[PDB]
Formats: sequence, C-alpha cells, structure tokens
Amino acid sequence: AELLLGVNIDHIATLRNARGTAYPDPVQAAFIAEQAGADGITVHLREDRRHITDRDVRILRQTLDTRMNLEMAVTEEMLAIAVETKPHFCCLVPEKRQEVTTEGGLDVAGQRDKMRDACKRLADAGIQVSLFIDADEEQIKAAAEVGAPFIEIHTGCYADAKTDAEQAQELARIAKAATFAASLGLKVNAGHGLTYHNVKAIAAIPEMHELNIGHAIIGRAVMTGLKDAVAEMKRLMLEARG
Amino acid sequence: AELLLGVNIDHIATLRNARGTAYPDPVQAAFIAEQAGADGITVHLREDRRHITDRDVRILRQTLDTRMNLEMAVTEEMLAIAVETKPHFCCLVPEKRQEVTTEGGLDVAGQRDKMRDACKRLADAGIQVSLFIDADEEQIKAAAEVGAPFIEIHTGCYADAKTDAEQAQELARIAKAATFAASLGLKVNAGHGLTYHNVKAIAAIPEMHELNIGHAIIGRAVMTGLKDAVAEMKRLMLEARG
Amino acid sequence: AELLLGVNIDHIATLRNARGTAYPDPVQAAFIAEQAGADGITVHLREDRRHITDRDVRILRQTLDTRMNLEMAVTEEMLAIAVETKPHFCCLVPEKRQEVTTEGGLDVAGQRDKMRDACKRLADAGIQVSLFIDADEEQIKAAAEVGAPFIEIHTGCYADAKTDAEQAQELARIAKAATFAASLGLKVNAGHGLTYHNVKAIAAIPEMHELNIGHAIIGRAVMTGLKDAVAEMKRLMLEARG
Amino acid sequence: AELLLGVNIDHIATLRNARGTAYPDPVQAAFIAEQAGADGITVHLREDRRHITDRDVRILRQTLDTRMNLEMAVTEEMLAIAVETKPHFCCLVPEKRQEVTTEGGLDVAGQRDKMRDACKRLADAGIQVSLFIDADEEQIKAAAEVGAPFIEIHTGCYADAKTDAEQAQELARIAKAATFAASLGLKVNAGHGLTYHNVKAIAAIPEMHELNIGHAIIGRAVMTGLKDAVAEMKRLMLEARG
Amino acid sequence: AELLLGVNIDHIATLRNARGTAYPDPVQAAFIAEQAGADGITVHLREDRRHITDRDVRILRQTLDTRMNLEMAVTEEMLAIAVETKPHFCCLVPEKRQEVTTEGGLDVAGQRDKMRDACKRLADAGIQVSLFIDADEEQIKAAAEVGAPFIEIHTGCYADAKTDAEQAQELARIAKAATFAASLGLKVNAGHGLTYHNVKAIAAIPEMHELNIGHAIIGRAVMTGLKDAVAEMKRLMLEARG
Amino acid sequence: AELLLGVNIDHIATLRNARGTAYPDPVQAAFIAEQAGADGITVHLREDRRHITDRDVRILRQTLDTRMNLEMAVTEEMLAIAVETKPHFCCLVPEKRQEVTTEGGLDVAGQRDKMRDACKRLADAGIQVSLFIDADEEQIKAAAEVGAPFIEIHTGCYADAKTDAEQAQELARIAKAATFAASLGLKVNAGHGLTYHNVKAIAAIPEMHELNIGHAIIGRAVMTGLKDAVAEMKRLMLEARG
Amino acid sequence: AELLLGVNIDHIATLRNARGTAYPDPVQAAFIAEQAGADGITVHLREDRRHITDRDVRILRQTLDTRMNLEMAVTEEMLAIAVETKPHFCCLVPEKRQEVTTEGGLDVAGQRDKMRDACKRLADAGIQVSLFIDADEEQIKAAAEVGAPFIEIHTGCYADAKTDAEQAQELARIAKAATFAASLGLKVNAGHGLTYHNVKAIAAIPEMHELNIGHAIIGRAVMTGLKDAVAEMKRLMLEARG
Amino acid sequence: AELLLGVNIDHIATLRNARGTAYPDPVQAAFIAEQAGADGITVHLREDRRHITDRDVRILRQTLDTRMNLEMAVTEEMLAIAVETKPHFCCLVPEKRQEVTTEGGLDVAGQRDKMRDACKRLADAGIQVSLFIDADEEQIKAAAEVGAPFIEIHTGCYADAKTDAEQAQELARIAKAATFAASLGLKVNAGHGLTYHNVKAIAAIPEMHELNIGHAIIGRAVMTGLKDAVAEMKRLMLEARG
Ligand SMILES: CC(=O)[C@@H](O)[C@H](O)COP(=O)(O)O
Ligand SMILES: CC(=O)[C@@H](O)[C@H](O)COP(=O)(O)O
Ligand SMILES: CC(=O)[C@@H](O)[C@H](O)COP(=O)(O)O
Ligand SMILES: CC(=O)[C@@H](O)[C@H](O)COP(=O)(O)O
Ligand SMILES: CC(=O)[C@@H](O)[C@H](O)COP(=O)(O)O
Ligand SMILES: CC(=O)[C@@H](O)[C@H](O)COP(=O)(O)O
Repeated sequence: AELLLGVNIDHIATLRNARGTAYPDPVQAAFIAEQAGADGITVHLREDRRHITDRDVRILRQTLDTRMNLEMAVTEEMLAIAVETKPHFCCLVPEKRQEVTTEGGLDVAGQRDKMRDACKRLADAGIQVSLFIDADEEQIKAAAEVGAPFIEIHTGCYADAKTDAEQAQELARIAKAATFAASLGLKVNAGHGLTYHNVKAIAAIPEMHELNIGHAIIGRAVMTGLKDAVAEMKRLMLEARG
Repeated sequence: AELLLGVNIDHIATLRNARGTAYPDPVQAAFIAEQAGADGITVHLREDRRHITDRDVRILRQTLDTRMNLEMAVTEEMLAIAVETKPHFCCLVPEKRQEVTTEGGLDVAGQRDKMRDACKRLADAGIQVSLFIDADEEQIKAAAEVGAPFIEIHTGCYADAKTDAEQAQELARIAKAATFAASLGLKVNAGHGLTYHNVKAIAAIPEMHELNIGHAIIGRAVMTGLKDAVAEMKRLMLEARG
Repeated sequence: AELLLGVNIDHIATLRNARGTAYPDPVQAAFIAEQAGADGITVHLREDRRHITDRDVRILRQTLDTRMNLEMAVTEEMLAIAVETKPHFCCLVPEKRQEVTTEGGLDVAGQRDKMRDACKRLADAGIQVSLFIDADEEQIKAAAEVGAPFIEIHTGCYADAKTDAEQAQELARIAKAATFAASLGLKVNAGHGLTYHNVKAIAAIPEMHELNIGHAIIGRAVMTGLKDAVAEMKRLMLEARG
Repeated sequence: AELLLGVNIDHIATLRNARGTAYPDPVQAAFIAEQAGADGITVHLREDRRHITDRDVRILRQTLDTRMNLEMAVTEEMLAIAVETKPHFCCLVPEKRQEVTTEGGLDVAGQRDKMRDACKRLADAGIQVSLFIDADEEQIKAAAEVGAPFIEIHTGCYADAKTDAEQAQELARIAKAATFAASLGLKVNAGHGLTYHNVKAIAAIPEMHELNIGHAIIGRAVMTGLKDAVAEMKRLMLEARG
Repeated sequence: AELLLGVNIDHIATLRNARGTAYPDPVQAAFIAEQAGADGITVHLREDRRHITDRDVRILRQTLDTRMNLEMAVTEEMLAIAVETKPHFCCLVPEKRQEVTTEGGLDVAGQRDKMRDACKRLADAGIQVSLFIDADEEQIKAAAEVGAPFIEIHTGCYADAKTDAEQAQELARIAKAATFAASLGLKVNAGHGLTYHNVKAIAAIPEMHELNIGHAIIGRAVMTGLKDAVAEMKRLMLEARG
Repeated sequence: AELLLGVNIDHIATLRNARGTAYPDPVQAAFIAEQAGADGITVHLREDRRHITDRDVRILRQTLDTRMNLEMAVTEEMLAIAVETKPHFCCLVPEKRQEVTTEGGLDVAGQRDKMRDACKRLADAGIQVSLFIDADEEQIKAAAEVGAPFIEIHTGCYADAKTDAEQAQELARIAKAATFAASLGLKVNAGHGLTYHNVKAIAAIPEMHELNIGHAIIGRAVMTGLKDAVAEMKRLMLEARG
Repeated sequence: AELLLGVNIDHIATLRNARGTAYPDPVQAAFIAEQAGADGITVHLREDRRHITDRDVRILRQTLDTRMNLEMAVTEEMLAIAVETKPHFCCLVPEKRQEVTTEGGLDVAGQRDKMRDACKRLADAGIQVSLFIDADEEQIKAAAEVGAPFIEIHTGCYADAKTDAEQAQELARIAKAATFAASLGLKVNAGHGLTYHNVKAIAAIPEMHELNIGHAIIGRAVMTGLKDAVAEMKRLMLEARG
Repeated sequence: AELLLGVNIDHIATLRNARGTAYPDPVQAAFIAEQAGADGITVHLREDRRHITDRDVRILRQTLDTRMNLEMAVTEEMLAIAVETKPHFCCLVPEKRQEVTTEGGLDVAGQRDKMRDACKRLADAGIQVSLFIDADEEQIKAAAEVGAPFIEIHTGCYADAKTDAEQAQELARIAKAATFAASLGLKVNAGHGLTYHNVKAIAAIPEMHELNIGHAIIGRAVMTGLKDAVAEMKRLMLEARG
C-alpha cells in the first residue's frame, strides 16, 4: 500500500510563541512542507494555545493545498471549532495543561459514550475522525465500536525505548496491534516520537496508512531548512515501504 | 574596528526542551553559525534553565571555535558558574522582574554596589563584562562607574515600534545613547528584537561594536537553514556599515 | 540614502487565475520575497479582480511580515476596502478595467477635489498615500498639493525607450522630476517596466526611496525560482547605489 | 511499460502575454524542461493566441531537442499549420476559454467524419495523432474508428473531485477506460489537471504511456524554478510506475 | 564609468559542430548568460561558419533579451547580413590577409577605404560599429579617421604573457592605447584571451566600456556550469572597476 | 548484472584545443566525473591528436582513480603507446572513415590477422581489449575468434534513427547482437551517440556491461556543469537497468 | 535485511592533530554525518591517541544522536574507558604486532582467554562487541566461542584487488566467510578500505549488517563537503540492496 | 592595493598519506582552489615528504592553471629541485633545529652567506624568492641585503595570541614590520595560522601583497567542500582590503 506523510508544524509555532513576534509563521512552513513531500499538514490546537493558535488554524484552512489534520482534545470547545473549520481530518487526543506533550493514548474504553457523540458530530460536518490510542487490543476494539474510521497508534514508547530489546518489543506490539485494527476495518496511522533513525521500522508495517511526524522534522529543519528536512523524511519512508 | 555578529542560540534549545529530546543540539548550531558569519556565540543560562542548560554551557565551552558570550542574571550562583566557565564575554541581564526597569533594561543605577561586585568578580576571572541597559543617560553613567567595559543597548523598543515615526524616534534615542556611552569610555553593543528588516539602521550606528541577535535568525533558520540565516544577517550588517 | 525594494506579486495570481486552481498562491510568494530582499510587498486589487483577489488582500494583510503596499484605482469601492484593510501604504493609480497594465500617469491636477478627499480619508486611517504619476512638475505639485506624502514616478516610458537617445532623455526626465518632487518634501519611489537590465540607472537616482518591481521578477522566477529572482534584483539595486 | 512526461509550457506564455514583453520566453523553458525530466514539450496554439503564439511554435520547432506535441483545435487553419510545422505528435482538443464541443473532452463519436479526415491528413504528414477525450466507452470506440493511434484521457474530473470517495470513483473510471482503450489497439495518455498530489494514482495506471502536465509544474516553478519543478514531477511519476 | 560584460558563445557552437548534432544549443547558452551577468551576447559569424551558423544568428536575433554584437569579416556578404539582422553592435574582425602579423588586429590603416564604407553603411543602418584592432597608434588613429565609434583592443598578447614583466609591458601598452583612443573621441572595448585570473587589470582601465569574453567562460562552464561561470566573471569585473 | 558508466572526456579537450590554452583541462574533468557516477574514464588518442593529446594520456594514467579505457586505431605507434601506458582497457576503433579499416565499426572480419596480433600484443601487456564494431553477425564472431575479451556495439545508427520505426529496428538489431555476443562468451559494451533521451532503451538490454558516453554528457555540462551531467546520466542508466 | 552505514570520523582528527588547532572538530563531523545517512558514528581511540583523543570520546558520547561504536585495542586501559563511556558498540582491533595476523585482522584464535575476558567484561557493561577479523574459517570460530555477538570482516584485501579476477576472488572469499559467520549465529559487519567504487559488491552481501567506512568518505569530503560525501556512500549501499 | 590569496594544499596530502591511498589527490584540490579564489597554489616539499611528495610537485607543475609557490628548506637537494621545477615562486623556510629561530621563522641574519647564494641561484633560474621570517627588524634588514625580493611574515604568534591585548600587540608588530620591510623595498606576504576569524586584521595591512593560508581552509573544506572554503576566505580578504 501507499505510505503518506503528515507534517505536524506545531513546533514552528512553539518557536514563534517564545516571543510575541509573528515569525516564524506556520503558514509559510505549510507551503514548504506541502511542496517537499508532505501529503497533509497536521496542527494540534491546544486549549492553552501553547503553540498553534486559532489564528493559525483559521488561515491554514484557507491556504493549505493539501488536507488539514486537526489534532485536538475531546472537549465542547474543540468540537465546536472543528465543526466550523471543517478540516479533512480530525485526530482526537488526550490533553492536559501541564503536560510536555501528548502522553499515553486516548481512553476510548472507559469513555465510550463521550467518543461516540464526538465521532458522530464531526462526521456530520464531513470530517474523517482518527483516534489516537496506544497499541492496546482493548482500545482498538473500542475505536471501531464508537464509529471512528481511523486510529493513530502512539509510537512514543517505541521511540523512547532505552535498549534494543525493549524497542523490538514495542515494535512487535505496534505491528500486531496494527494488524488487528485492520481486521476490524480500521484504517491505521502512527505518530509521535518518530525520528530520522527509527522511522523505517514503523514505515515497514504494511497496515500503516500515514505517519504524522512533527518534532523531529522541525528539529532537523532549524539546521538544514524545512524543505530538505521534509524531503529527507519522505524519502526514508518510501524506501522502507518499497 | 568594524561590526561583529554574535549569534544567540537559546531558541535552538527552546525547540529541543519543548519535547523530551536531545535534538536539535545547540552544540551543532554553534558550529554552523561560527562558520556562516558569526564572530561569537551567545547563550543565556536562565535560573529556570528554560532553554540553555548547564550541560549546554559546559560542552559549548569546549567546542566553540570563537568567543563565548554568557548571558546571565546577577546572582551568586551565576557569578560562580561564570568564573568556573571563564567565558570570553559575559552579559548581565534581569530575570523575571528581578531587577529590571520599565523598558526592560538592567537597573544598574539603583544597584551600583551589587553591580560593582559582579563586574569585579568577573573581570578578575578574565571575563569582559557587558551590562544590558536601556538607552538612558543615567543608566549609562552608572555602567561606566561600576567598571563595566561594555554595555548592550536594549533595542526591543525600537524593534517593537508600531509606526515609522515611533521607529525613527527610538532609533535616534539609541544613536544618542551610543555616542554618550562612547564619550564615557564604554564600548557599545546592541541586539534583542533585531530582524532582517530593521537591523541595518542599527548596524549603521558608528559606535556599535557587536550585535547579538538570536530569535530572528533561528526564526529564519527553520525555513532556510541556519547557514543561510546567519550568512544573510551578517551580509546585511556589513552592507550597512560599509 | 537607503534604497528599498517593493515586490509586486500580482503576476503570481495571474498564473493562478489562469485556472480555477488555488496555486500558485500569492501568500507563498510573499514569504519567499520578504525573506529574499523584499522590503515590502505590493499587490494591485483591480476592479475586475483579474489577478489579485479580495481573499488575497485579506490574507496577505495578516501574513505579510513587512509593510503592505495596496495599489488601487480611486473609487468609493477601493477607498472603503483600503480603509478596513489598513495597509501601511496605498498607491493610487489610473485603471481602465480592460487595460493590459497601468497606462501610467494618474491625473492628479485634473482631479484635484477627488484626490484631495481620497488622500485625507486614507491618511485618517493611518495609511501613507502614494500617487502614481508621470515625471511632470505640474502633476507632482498637484500631488503634494492634495496631501499625498509619497509619489511613484512612472518608469514605463524609460523602460520602453526604443533608442539610446530616447532612453537617456527619459532617464534625465525621471531624475530631474525626482529632484523636483524632493524639494517639495515628497518621498519618491519609481516603478513599472524595470528589469534586470535597466534598473541600475533608476537605482542610481539619489532621491529614489523605494522601487516597486513585479513582472520582470516573476518572469525571472519561473526560470530560477522566486528567491534568487528577488535576491538578484535587490543586489543590482544596491550595487547601483554603492 | 515506460512512463513518459510531456511538459506543457503554455502558461509560461501566459505570464509573458500579461505584458507586451518577450520574457519569460517559452523557448528558454523548453530547454530547461527537456533537461530536467521532460520527454517531450507540449504547446497549445489557441485560435485567439491567448498564450502560445505563432512565433513560439516556429522557433520551438527549430530549438526543441525532444519531440513537440502540438495541441490544437480541428480547424482548417490549425491542420494547415500542423502540416507546415510537422510536429512529432498532435493532440486534437475542443476550443479553449470555455470550449465549443460539448464537455471538456472532444466529441469524436459525434463528429466521426470531421475527425476521421483530420486524423488522415495529419497521419499523411508523418504526424502521430492523439484525441483528447473523456473516460467514456463510446468516445473511445470512436477514437479507434477514426484511426487515431493515440488518445489522451481527460483527468480534469479526477483532479477536481471534492471528496475522497468522488476522487476514487473518477480514478476507477479512468483505469477501466484506459484498459478498454488498449484492447482496441490504442495507446493511452492523460494529464490535464494533474498535480504533485494526484499524479501518482494516474501514473500507476499500467496502460498510461505519457502524462502531459503543464499548469501545476509552472505554478510550482514560479516558486522553485522550472528545473526542480519538472524533476520533481518526473520522479513522482517513475516512483508510481516501477 | 560602469563596465559591461559581453559574453561570446561561439565555443558553445564549436562543441556542437564537433558532432554536428543539435546540442549544445547557443540559443540556450544566451538565456543563461543574459540572466547571470551578461549585458550582451557576442557571436562571430565566420564566412566558413566553423562554429556559429546562419541559423544561430537568425534565431538568436529573435530570442535575445539583451543586445547582439555580431562579429564578422568586412565582406559584402557579411555587410548585407548585418544590415538585415540589424544587431545593436557589430565588431569587424580579420579573416584573411586583413590581419597584422601576430596580435592580428584588423588592418584598418592599410584598408582605410574599405573600413570607411563599412562603418558608413552599417551606421546608416543604426548599427554601432567596433573595429577589433591591436593596441597600435596608427591603427587607432585610422579607426577614428574612418569614422568608427568603437574600437576593441586585442588583449591576446597580454593574456598569453608568460612572465610578470612581459604581462606588465603588455598591460602598459593597452593602458596607453585606451587613453590615447579616448582622446580621439573613441569608445574602447577589450576582450579575447581574458581569463578569471587576468581580467581585473583590464577591467581596472578607466576607458574600458565593455569586455567581450568567451573562451575562458565556456571552459569554466564545462566544469561548474554556465550560470556560475558568467556570474563569477561579472563579479570579478565589477570588483576591479570598483 | 550491473551496468557501468564510462565517461569519454574527449570533448573537454576539443574545447581546450579550440584555443591554445591549457583549460579546460581533461585532468580536472576526470576527477569530477569519477566522483559523480563514472566507473571509468575514456579518451581516444587520435593519430592527428585532434583533442586528447599524449600529455593528456600520460597525466591521466597517473591521476585517474578509476580504470582508464584508451580508444585508439590499430597501428604500431598506438600499440606501442598502449603497451607502455598500460591502461586497464583498450578499445580499437577505425580512424578517418575513408579507408579499408572502416565501414561503420571496426572491420575485424576483413583484418583477422591484424586484429589477432593486436589482441595478443595488448593482452600480453595485461590489457583488456574491446573491439568497436557494428551489430553485425560476421564482425561479432570475428571479434571472439580474434580473442578480444569485450566488444563495443556501434549505437550510432540507433542514435541517428530519423523515425520511431527506424529506431525500433536498430534497437532490435542491437538487442539481438548483444545476446549473440554473450553466447560467444563475449562481454558487450556500447556507446557513441547516446543521449539523455535514448540511453534507457540501451541500458535496458541485459547483456550490456558498460556504456561509454562522451559528447552528450559534455554538451549537457556546458549548461549544468559536469558533476550534474554525469550524475544525471548514471541515474537514468540505473533506472532502466536495476 | 536492512543495511546500515557506520561513519568513522578518525581522519577528521587526523587533519586537526596535524596542528595544535581545535578544528576540524570531530564533534561537528558527527552531527553532519548523522544527518546525511550515518546510522552510527565510529571513532578509534588509539593507545597513542594519534587522531581521536580522550576528550573527543568524552564529548562525542554526550553529543551523538545515534549510537557510538568505539574501536580500541584489547587492554586494561581501554576496557576501563569503554566501561566508563558505555558506547552502544565496541569493536576490538589490533594495534600491536603480537595482536595482529599476517592479513591484518585481530588474532582472536591466538588469544582466546584474553578475548573471552574482554567480551564478557564489555557485555556486562551493556556493550555489544564486535571483533575485527580476517575472512578466516578459524578466527570466525574463535569469535563465536569467545562470546562476541558481532564480527567485522577485514575487507582490506578486497579493496586492494585490481583485476576483475582478483576482485572476484577476494569478494567470493568475503562472501563465503559472511555466510559461514551467520551459520554460527554471528552478526557480520565490514568496512576498512571500502570506496565509492567497490562498496556495492560488499553491500550486496546478504549477511552484511553494517558497513563501517571512514577514510574514503573523509577523502571525498575535502572535495565535496561531508554531507554529500556521506549521502553518496549511503545511496550507493542502499542501491546495492535492491 | 590588490590582495592575493595563495592556497596551501599540503593537508590534502596529509589526509591522503594517512592511508597511503591515491585520494584525496592534491591535483584535484588545486583545480578547485584556482577556480574558487586562489591566485596561486602553495605546496611545501618537506625533506621527509610528510605530505606533499615529489610526484605531487611533478604533476602539479604540469596541471596548475595559475602559478606555483614551492615552500622548502635551503638544501642542495631542494635548490636543485627548485631549479628543475621552475616554480613561479619559492618560499624558503626552516626545517632543522639549527635553522629555526625562537619565534619560528627562518634565520637569515645568522646564515647570510647561505641565503645570499640560495637567492642568487633561484633568481638565475627565473624564480621569485620569498623569505619566511618573524616580525623582526634584524631579520628584515638581512632579507633586503641578501637580495630576496619577497618576505613572508610569520603570523603564527599573532594567531596563537592568548588574550585580546596580546593579539593586538602581535598585530602591531607585524603591521610595523610590514611597513618597515616596504621601506626597504621588500614586497611583503604573510600567512600561517590565519583563520576565518583572524585574517581580516592581517589582510587590512596595506603592505600585504599575498596571504598564503592552508590548514584553516582545508579544515573548513572537510565540512563544506573546498570550493566554498576557498571562496569564503577570498571574500573575507577582499572585504578587509576594500
Ligand atoms: C502526533 C501527536 O498526536 C502528538 O503525539 C505529538 O506529540 C504532538 O506534539 P505537540 O502537541 O508538541 O505538537
Ligand atoms: C533576540 C534574542 O534571540 C535574544 O537575544 C534574547 O536575549 C533572547 O533571550 P531569551 O533566550 O531569554 O528569550
Ligand atoms: C508598478 C505599478 O504600480 C504598476 O504600474 C504596474 O504596471 C502594475 O502592473 P500589474 O497591475 O500588471 O501588476
Ligand atoms: C494542465 C496544463 O497545463 C495544460 O495541459 C492544459 O492543456 C492547458 O491548456 P491551456 O494552456 O489552453 O489552459
Ligand atoms: C575570447 C573568445 O572567446 C572570443 O572572443 C574570440 O573572438 C573567439 O573567436 P573565435 O570564436 O573565432 O575563436
Ligand atoms: C560519443 C562520444 O563522445 C565518443 O564516445 C566518441 O568516441 C567520440 O570520438 P571522438 O572524440 O574521436 O569524436
């Protein structure tokens, strides 16, 4: 199957927000990424508007040349913005104000009715919803039951592995989890913590549809520039698939 | 005695600390900068270690090919770190309403004793001290008395000007402060808020010795790569001087 | 004695509008140009919206990192648009709604009343007005007489000169006129028809403040890319001022 | 099974024709494209000469290093010019602006006689003919009847698809049509609204011989330069093929 | 005064004529050069057409964006062609026993009547005529006598000098010759043999108006490409004149 | 198995010899080529020393990092030079094309005695011999009979094919000759007239071991530079084969 | 199976140590290489510290983004350093006569007890050990029984093979060895002497896990820059595995 | 006022000799440097042939496009080599303990007889000799009397300066020594230990004719490639001078 790359540009905004300036502008990064290998642009509108802001999402929706993937918390505030913005994709993730980044996966089991109503509301607006969960068989079953067509498997543990043996374990865990998801008719994506040195093993998973990568790309971009950083990532991914 | 460029790489660490990673590494950025037009490297070690860390300071002191400029608040902890680190340059600045003036500069005038002790503490360790203050006569005089060899004029107001008239007014303030400081035997630097579109007017000021710019350069770097970002700024500065 | 470059991106929209597509997007070009030597971005909102659209002006006002220069004809429609848009600059030009390009030369002396009202309404919105006129003393006096702080001398005749004698005469005319406008306290810009082979002669004119160039740059850009096209133009202008 | 790229440079003339200038010159673009991945150069000489002119065709025939594909309307004037110019390939299409012949594609089945005589007059001049038509069973059978060896499927509907579902439906219609066309002994091409984001699915169609793409490449070119724009499209195409 | 660069593309043709193929095409070389520092293109149409052919001149006259400098022998055939092609510049060169031993500049003094008619016939066509002659008193005096507006000093002996003393002596000659020609109301050009390592001394000569360099540029181009080759030469020239 | 690229740098010398200078130096071109895709370097030392000279062969044998392929005519002088030079390969070719040694490729069948001695003489010196011949049954068998290790099929007729039908025939005639030569235990190479647009069909023939290309690459280089030219050609070859 | 590239930066230090300078700094080379294709960085800390020094190791352990591979002799000093440094990998090499075989690999079979102790000590510290040995069916057995999970085949003889016959003979030797090593459960690496012209045949060996290359890459870097040098080598390797 | 750059490529050989390979080849480096800003190439033939070898000098004398500057000690072996090689320039340097001074320069004053001879012998061979001495008045006087036309001041001390005051002091010495040398009729050069960060102060010295730099450039080259390394240094030099 084909492998797509979704560039998350949140960290361009984390750099802008460090100061009250307008640069660097996520709108510019979007254009560069979309013309360098990005098949879609992902932004996570946090309730504390830590990096990406409402302004960014509003403009991006009008300038993006590819489909927008809006990552957000499952709250009334975000559900409302999502419906009005009508992005092509919507990835629901867990969120906390004092968190460094998206922690574990989203709890779909012990929160079924909440996720059921969310998927339906977004679906009515014409948005394809993806659920960001761990490589957990129980979480996978829920996602498929709440009505979500997509699920994004958290790869943070995989990328955080200390030893080669622990990494192999997380990798096998993800792969299996991805295989089962597919049997349930779920389309599977992955993301979080993927770098230039560990993306290939993940891109190798046949079931994987799109990888959403942000931090590693932006981290690389400050050195070589966004174009080469994105092109580099896409190439590695295609080499792993083919 | 032309115009030098000091590149502040704090925002490299800003991007890194955003996540729990080691990249991008300020150590790599320094090499790039030093070979693209930087005549020195600036790093601000904050009390909260927001971006630059002790590790960063410790390693950079061993890898820098050019002179190091340590930006820090006037505290015993920091003075101690500076004496141990022995950076070529040290710039004293206020940290979170710790001893700051309305405009944002260090209050040297109302803290002569504390500054006298710090400048001597650092001068005796072979460090050349600069005081970050507003383009103010009173502050300039106090910097001269305290013993500081350098002063770095706060150009944030000029950089934040909302109209051409306000910008022109701030420019004139700086130009006058630069000349007054020089008549007092001080060498004058500037920076903070400088961008690719307002840097020339400051670089044209005859008294300016070195400009320490960070945010705008890192801002451009995420798009164009650090090498072109640094080379660009340096060319603008030399065009304005020559 | 600094010489600025205003980049007119109208022809980016020309290529876009040739189809119902959204690419190439002027928003992208603006970032590229602004970081490659553009000191400002110019867009001409034609009544027929042949290239630049209302959407363009609206998004650009929000994404430009440099000042916006809004070129438009003198009509209630455009005056209202400019007032709510609050661009930094506004250049008033003659428009036929069917012309190939600005026929060059706004009749200010022949429309005193209308122009006087236009200049005041725009200035009341904090917009610095520039009148696009011919290198004619009467039209220029009329420009400063109606309030306009800026003027942009039409360089099309100079660019279209068919013989050396005709070209040198038109160059002398523009220069003579520039000096004249300056003695009136006016700020003088120039544009239309400037290319990589005739710009130097205009850049050399001491009184010139900003040159607005569009077509020649975009024409170069399709071959070499917008960044090098803009950088090339800016370098030639500065060399001429040297 | 080889997949070829035909670069249509009409829009280069579009940018030129915005003024009475000679630049940008289609002649230059041709060389750049042929050396960056173009296997042929395509030009559409419109009755109104909207972009490509008689001068362009005449000079290109003498400067092209590859093969020229002359896209034209089935008129006496064009057929005459085609025989005069003697391009390697000829692609017959409905009028421009907003067409004359029902739909986006050419009505071969409806003007069986006109085309039949057009294909023979051209084939006798040593020119290989292609008929631009919609993905339609009847239209194809008609193309085989009139004797045209080539056909080019209108990918416009596929490119304009507003939803994924709609796009996949159009893609399947194209694939089925292409397979059916080859069964009639016809060689099949395509490419009308093809872009960097939708080209792969088309290039992946086994029967496709050459994709003729113009607008997207030119729109990308104004940003990155023609060379990279053409090389980028060619790379994506071969990736989808092999 | 400013210094102009005239790029001779003859050796592009020599490369092509070696295989009698179509590439490399001088027409392509012209675009690249004109967009990288060339203020004009020079082509020598030999009667035997060793390199540049009739076809070359014919197309070039239609594609050049700058100005053509037709170098040719003083023959009725050549005169009739220059009058028809109507190049902006024309440089008369020797092809038979019209030379002056080594450092074979055109023999004007010995062919006063022939040159006189040539200059008058071409001038009536509005073609600026230049006489390629060696740095000789009498040859320079005859040039102004026959009415030639321009003269081009043969710097071949200077370029081939083996020792510093030899080169210095030749450089002095040229300098005296240029100054002497300027007094006679003559405009002076140079070229032939100039390289990246000896052009500055020539460009530093105040009287020099345009340098027409060819072979060194193309020889450089084969390694680094035309664009850079032309830009490098142009930069060296402007640095010298500075 | 794999396909190799041999770059003939003869035309670098053509451009140099055009004048009496030492640039462009084939020695430089060789390094560039060997580092951009060339797996060997080829030079044809003509008896008339038209381009490549004795100096060139002498220094190249000392500077080449890859195997040297010496193309020469069958004569005592050349045989003596080859034996002394000890290139890794030696390609025998007809010279002057107006003798009883040429008919297209080398006439081995008609000079069986001369070739037998040549192959033995060169093989004894540890040189791998290649006979440049047409895709002719008689010549191919004769090459193997004479003991030559390699043969190089003359791809000229294929490169000169006027029509698509003609080129198809020639391609088939080559493909057939290749398989036939491989069955006789001979290694088959090819070259001459191959360009960036017709090289793939040849590189696709499984039997081909190494393609030796000269003119096309140098013709591209004058525009794009040698590195690019060679890398481009190698990538195309590997795409067609691997 | 995946093929990894280990870049040995020792010769960067070779250049530095040639002078008492601090540049070129291995630390900078490591960042470059890790982002241009390196899956790991290799440094040989010699007892004499001829190039890489103790500080290089200490700093690199803290700046490397990938995995460190520490080449060292089997001594108490180095074992203590390795344990303290905790590199991901450790490759044992001969540095004295008594430790080397005639071919150049480490004499493992001759020092069973010593290597057994070494491997256990490093293994307990969490370090994966590799033994640099000859393609010998005795040293290989010794490597297994000693506990080393990895071995690195000395490809020095293969790198020196000049004739096709010698290359084939040495290659076959490495291949059989690799296959034998694998049958014993050993992981097999290679390198040493490998170049841009001989790396493919080795990379094509199925069992090869990682190639550690150094001098050839650095030698290319001085010409092209490290980034391109590393990328080129990585691309050639991956191509061999396709 | 003209400032030249002599690139010393010894360290290219240093890297090569470390493995005994043929690469990187000094001959290639020379072409790169001469085309990137080098006005000459310097090679130090060490008696022990530590880096540059006899073959290097032999080939270089034949491939250099510019002028050779052979650095060597004063010995019958080297004198003979110099006269046989015919380098444009010869720089006499110390290599034995009894030849070096306290600072590191050549002891001309102490060996006036040995130098007087060496200078005449070389001068008769047509070689311009330079004496590498410290910034010492006594050593300078001996240089003029001995007959040497050039002298190269040892900038080593200036480069190894430990403090700002210490460095400014060394700079004054050299600047005073350069002026003094000039009053004696001695042409003056310098270069040793010069880097991208300390060359300007030296280049600014009016008397300087040519700077011979090596290690700093090759150390930069390994990171960025020789072309940019040479180009960068040349630009910095011209910037300091004009
Ligand atoms: C891809 C995703 O859903 C996230 O896990 C990721 O960590 C986002 O991080 P930021 O919120 O810092 O962009
Ligand atoms: C302008 C810039 O980048 C800095 O110079 C400035 O001092 C930043 O300080 P912080 O890194 O504490 O925001
Ligand atoms: C510079 C200016 O104001 C214009 O005159 C120019 O001709 C604009 O042309 P477009 O309206 O085609 O951009
Ligand atoms: C997609 C493209 O660029 C063209 O192929 C298309 O035929 C354009 O036609 P016009 O140039 O008539 O718009
Ligand atoms: C130096 C150069 O390239 C030429 O200017 C010169 O006139 C060449 O003449 P030919 O092309 O007749 O050798
Ligand atoms: C195609 C090419 O460049 C050559 O291979 C060919 O052998 C050239 O021969 P000459 O250099 O004798 O024309």
